[PDB]
Amino acid sequence: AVQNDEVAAFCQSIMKLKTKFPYTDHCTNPGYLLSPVTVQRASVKVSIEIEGLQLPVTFTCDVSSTVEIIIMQALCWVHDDLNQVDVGSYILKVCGQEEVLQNNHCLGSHEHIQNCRKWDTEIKLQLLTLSAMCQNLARTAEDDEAPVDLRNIKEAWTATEQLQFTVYAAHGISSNWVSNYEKYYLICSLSHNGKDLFKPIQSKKVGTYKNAAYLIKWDELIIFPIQISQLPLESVLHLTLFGVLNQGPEALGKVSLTLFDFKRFLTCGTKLAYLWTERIVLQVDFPSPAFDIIYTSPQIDRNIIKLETLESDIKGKLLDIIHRDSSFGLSKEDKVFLWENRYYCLKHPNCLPKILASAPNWKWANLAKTYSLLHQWPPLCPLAALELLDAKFADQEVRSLAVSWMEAISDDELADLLPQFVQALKYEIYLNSSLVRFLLSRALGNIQIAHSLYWLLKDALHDTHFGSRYEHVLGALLSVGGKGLREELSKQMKLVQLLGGVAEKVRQASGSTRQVVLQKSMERVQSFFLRNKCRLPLKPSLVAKELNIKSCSFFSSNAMPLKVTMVNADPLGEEINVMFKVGEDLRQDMLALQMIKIMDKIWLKEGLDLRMVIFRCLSTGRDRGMVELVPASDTLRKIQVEYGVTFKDKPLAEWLRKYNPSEEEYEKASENFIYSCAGCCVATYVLGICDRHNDNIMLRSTGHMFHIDFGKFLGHAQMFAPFVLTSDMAYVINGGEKPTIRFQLFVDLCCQAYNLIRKQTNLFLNLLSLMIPSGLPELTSIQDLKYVRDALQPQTTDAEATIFFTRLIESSLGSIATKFNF
Ligand SMILES: O=C(CSc1nc2nccnc2c(=O)n1CCc1ccccc1)Nc1nccs1
Repeated sequence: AVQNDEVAAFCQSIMKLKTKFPYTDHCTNPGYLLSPVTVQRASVKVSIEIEGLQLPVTFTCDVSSTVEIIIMQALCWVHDDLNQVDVGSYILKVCGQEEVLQNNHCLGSHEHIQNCRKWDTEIKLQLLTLSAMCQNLARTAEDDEAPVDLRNIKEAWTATEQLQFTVYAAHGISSNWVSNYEKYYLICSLSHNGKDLFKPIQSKKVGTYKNAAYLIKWDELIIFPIQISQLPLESVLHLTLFGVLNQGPEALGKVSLTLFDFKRFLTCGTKLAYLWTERIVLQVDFPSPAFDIIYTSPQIDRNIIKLETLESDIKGKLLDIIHRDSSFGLSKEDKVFLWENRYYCLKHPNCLPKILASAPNWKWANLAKTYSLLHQWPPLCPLAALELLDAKFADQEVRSLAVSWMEAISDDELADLLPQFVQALKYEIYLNSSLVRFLLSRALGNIQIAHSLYWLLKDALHDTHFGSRYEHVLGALLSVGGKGLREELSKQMKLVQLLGGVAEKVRQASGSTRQVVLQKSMERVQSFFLRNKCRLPLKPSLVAKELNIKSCSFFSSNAMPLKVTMVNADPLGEEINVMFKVGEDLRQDMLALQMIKIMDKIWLKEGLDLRMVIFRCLSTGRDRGMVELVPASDTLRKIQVEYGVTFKDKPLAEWLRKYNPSEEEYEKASENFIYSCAGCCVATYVLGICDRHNDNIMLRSTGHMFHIDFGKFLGHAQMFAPFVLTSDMAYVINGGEKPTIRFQLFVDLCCQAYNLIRKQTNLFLNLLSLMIPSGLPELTSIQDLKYVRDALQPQTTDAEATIFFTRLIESSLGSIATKFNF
């Protein structure tokens, strides 16, 4: 009745969000993906295909120069005078990939240019006009006009009535339940900011009702020692059903009711909540007076607190905690102090999460002072504001304000943070929030964000508690996306469903059968591509028209992953090679890759390029997805065995020399290793990945090292080498059997990198904190964050930290560590 109304009110606000995004505005409705940029605080050759010319013009561009001027550098090559050529209309796209470079960004900024530079591959672009550019994903006029398909009052603070409700009954219990369990009981808890207000109240233990084995009837009144006036707005009642077995009691399912609804009215009368195991209806009867109780916020306190009495004596302790890594591990006496001297910290905005976490309580009286500070507070950094969207800050005024600061973030930065933002929706108790409107707004204005949100929300649906919420959010995204986007995403969904069929069919056969099974199973995929051309879900810029069945294969390892080879719909493009894996939960692989990618962004933003391999991985359902295949790369295992057949101190060295024969070619390959290895060693330690052996590490022919398996992750239960540097690796780093200055470089890079991540301890702890609700196996507790914080040693300075990591490296070498110098 009220939840149907909430859904109605949601849709109408989404209908008026759509108004800000007309189909005519190309800015927000391009119809194509924008090639991503990562601002990085140098010459390259680019090869541009131009309409009319038989050969593409190849010239050297300044990496620093903007795409706009490179477009008319290319126009200067064809036209002696570019005054009648309508320079504005022309754009630059990557050859093969239906992604357009951003005109007002440096060429060096673009991820594609960065990648090409790393691999030393050719930058192939195409100069064209947006007329010729494919805009099939663009929204239409139809899409714009289309609708979205997914009495007397007492104010709360006066209400002295006690929070009580009678748990009445659960309906529709299963046959295997009445079999197993003898009696059932509910545990009722009341929380705000994700923390209990009072200890949970347990119900009486009751069997199924007489002459009705589908029903459990308690009909018991539960009374909490709290008045209605003491309840914060975002108060939530949790009910967990337990069942004591016949002949510890087991948690059958959870339910959460918000005590205040979306129009600030206290829940009255009978409320039905549905817990999933199978749909069980649980009835809770709240009191039902002749009057509606509404929540009203505290009266606005208007103050501008300016110059104040200052002391030196305590200012030092103040700036000590201001410049603390995070609000994690902050003791009681530290909080009371900061809270007292909060108005002095007005010149350091990024420490507001530290201040709000130091608040004595969120009592109605103490809110006017909190809101007074908040609405005179300077803007936070988007990445800092993330903390305010976590569980421990449920207040709407905090969250709404966190999202307003968040609006300052770029699409390109947001795109890689979306998993955390999707999880953050679980801490929004109301469907229609500032956060969901923010996400939907960005999705409308950027097709990469919309595309990413789709897959993330579709994975989130599998949450038994929050699956209902995400259903409405994804319905809003798909509706608002338009027919163009929808029809394309449908094709992508069908492709993965087909690739999924063959994947499990392949694994379910014998050795002989496997190769024939694949060739036969792929016929149904061949059929798909004859009636449609599909964009690759992993990288939707690539459009596959046909499958190269003769090139398709399986990787002979334990899940028997597929090697799907599709031919590009663009002849200027290159063949599409992706792996489709089934069985393994690729979400923790996704997180590891994300964390490593963010480490890379941090490093690059401080001018440290460790030449990291950053490959994609997408979960396209439960325990299945596709992984980007890095070309001309093998595992250290295969390298070690193939060149142990032919010495046994230099198998990697002689592998790199095979593909890099000249002195300068081997030099650049050895150098690539040094940098990439340093980055891997740092990442291995900080994220705690102790399953790093010859199979789990991979090496590109260009010299770049990278991890592939992330089964062990946040496993900081290690006995006192985190990472391993074998004699093979050391030989490549040194360029010899005796230590050189190249090892000093490796050690310098490691420590320098380590420290740049230590500087962003807060970000990493926030990013890992927000992924705890995901259900990833290692990430289950805040304690699991402490392990990462301990690895980052925020207490120590860069001097001591360098000494620590340098001792990690000396330990890493192990037996052969004797040869090097302390
Ligand atoms: O050349 C390769 C590299 S093999 C690989 N690359 C990866 N790249 C990124 C992430 N994960 C992996 C990965 O798991 N493997 C397979 C690991 C393996 C190795 C030997 C036996 C069983 C399993 N791919 C191709 N590009 C074009 C054609 S083929």
